[PDB]
Amino acid sequence: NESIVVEIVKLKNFHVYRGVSPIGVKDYQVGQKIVKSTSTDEHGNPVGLGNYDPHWQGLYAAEHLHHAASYAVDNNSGVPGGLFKIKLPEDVRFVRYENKDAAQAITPGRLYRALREEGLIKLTTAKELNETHFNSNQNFLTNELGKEKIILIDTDEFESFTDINGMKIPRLEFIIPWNIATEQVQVSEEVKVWYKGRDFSSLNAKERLELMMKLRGPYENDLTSYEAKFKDLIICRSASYYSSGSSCLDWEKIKTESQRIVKQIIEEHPELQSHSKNAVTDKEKLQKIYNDYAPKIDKLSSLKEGVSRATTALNIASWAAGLAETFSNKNADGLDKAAAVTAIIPGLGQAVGIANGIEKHDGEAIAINSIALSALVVAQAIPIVGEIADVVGAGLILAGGLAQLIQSVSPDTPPHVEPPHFYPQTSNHVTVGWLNQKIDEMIHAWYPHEGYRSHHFVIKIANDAPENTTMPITEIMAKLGSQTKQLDLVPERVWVYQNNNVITCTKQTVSLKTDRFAVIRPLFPTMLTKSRPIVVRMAYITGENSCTTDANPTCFPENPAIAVRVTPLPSNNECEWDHTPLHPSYQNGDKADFVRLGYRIGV
Repeated sequence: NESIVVEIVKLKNFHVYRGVSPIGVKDYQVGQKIVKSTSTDEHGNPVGLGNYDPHWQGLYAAEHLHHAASYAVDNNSGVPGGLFKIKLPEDVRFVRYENKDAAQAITPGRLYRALREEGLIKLTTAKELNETHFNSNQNFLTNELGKEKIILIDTDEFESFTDINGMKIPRLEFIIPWNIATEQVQVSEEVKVWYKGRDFSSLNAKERLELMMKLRGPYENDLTSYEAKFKDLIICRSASYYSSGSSCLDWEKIKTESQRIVKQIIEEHPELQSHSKNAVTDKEKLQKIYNDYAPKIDKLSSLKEGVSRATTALNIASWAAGLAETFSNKNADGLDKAAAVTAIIPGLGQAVGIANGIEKHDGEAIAINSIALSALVVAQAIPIVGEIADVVGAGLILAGGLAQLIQSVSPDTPPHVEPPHFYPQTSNHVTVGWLNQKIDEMIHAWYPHEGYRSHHFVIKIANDAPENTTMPITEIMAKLGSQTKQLDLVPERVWVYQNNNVITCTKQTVSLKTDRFAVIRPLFPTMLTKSRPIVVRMAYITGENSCTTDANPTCFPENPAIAVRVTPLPSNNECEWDHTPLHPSYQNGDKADFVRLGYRIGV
């Protein structure tokens, strides 16, 4: 009856993983039962309970270690916390469900009806516990499931991308009710703890940022290593069901080799040891620098003779000359390392060549050759990046950032096909659209009852964009309610996914005049390519003020929308946040910094 597929799952691996924010590290002690967080934020909202809606509160665990590691940051500041392996009880029932209703998202009443129809609800009749109890908050979904000793396995409305061959790596999330978690779930291992401080809530906003700058380095390297270990085992090992015969590359070695070669070839030629006062912006001079040292980089990179370099003198020089224009109006004392790498994404695909894909023969040498050549020439065009605080050289930050960007899009594995989308909008060669016409474009604030709401949209390179277009995805905004109990963000459920990785993001609510809105920013530079589209889940809770109590009810926020920024964030903005792209008067276009995607909110 209820278009939901329900399956009882027998697990083979009972150890799952949980990323925690700095304030939640104290709740996870190895060898102890899990502690349900009693901490609250400044508004009184719980932190670490899985949702602001009690129906969906629980211990959310990821099957894969590298997915959970992406969650282990403080939402507002991005300070990394800790990562833990936890053991699930074997005496309970694991129930995977899948919504097959394209017109309606999952609700507590729908799920419990589907579970009753399969003979899974043992303790209550339909008269004792049905939708009327959930709609009146007399009973809550996950708490009732915990008494039934049920752990939910959930894929939501978007699981993972399918590649061009038709292969889809499964993504599983465990929703463990808190009564099961605190009584039967144990912390098996402390994988890694980054936050060593005392009372994170005592820190003010300033010193939270200082802590993040100290810890973002180690956390980035651990996360990348986790994702590289998963890719090697599941996607690269030929004996794995999900292998495609790909020639996977050692991207950590590629980074260190590219950085060593750039440093050596720069420190041996004073011509390449340029300062900001004698930067080279002429395309012709930059082409000669390419052609003078490309044969030397060929030998140092062990590139086989006859194997084509994925770069050309012309494209690298135009890209570098263009970056000199945009970097020209910037100061070194206020330029972030991550901002510099994000700023080289525009134009990167036309010049580097391996951002969209790399050949399966001599690939490791081609990658080192491309990154080393690109970093060498760009270092001459924008020498200001060598003056950033704590950079040892312009060529080293450019080579390291380039290798990091290219590794993130996995050019040595098959590309991903974007899901179909609805009501698309396009700006600056970037298209966004809702994943489901009826579920995502129209949010019902009060039916079945006020509470948790989420919708998905996809980010992709536009159809008519030039080949190899790469775009920086630097910010995601979402309209919120101007008054309380209308539309508030649920940052625990905001979710960004690219390739097979979760993109770590800060989430914060900002108030400008009478407007409230969410600001979601990836913690590390994020590059959109045709091979790696991006899916975003935006999550909210509605309330008793979401709509009016009159004959023709209007609902708030009015003119709801999300917006994706596709250009580097400005270094010259007085108020840091511009609410402009969320306003319905905003015009999507060829040169717009944002692409705005509106939706509707009714009863």
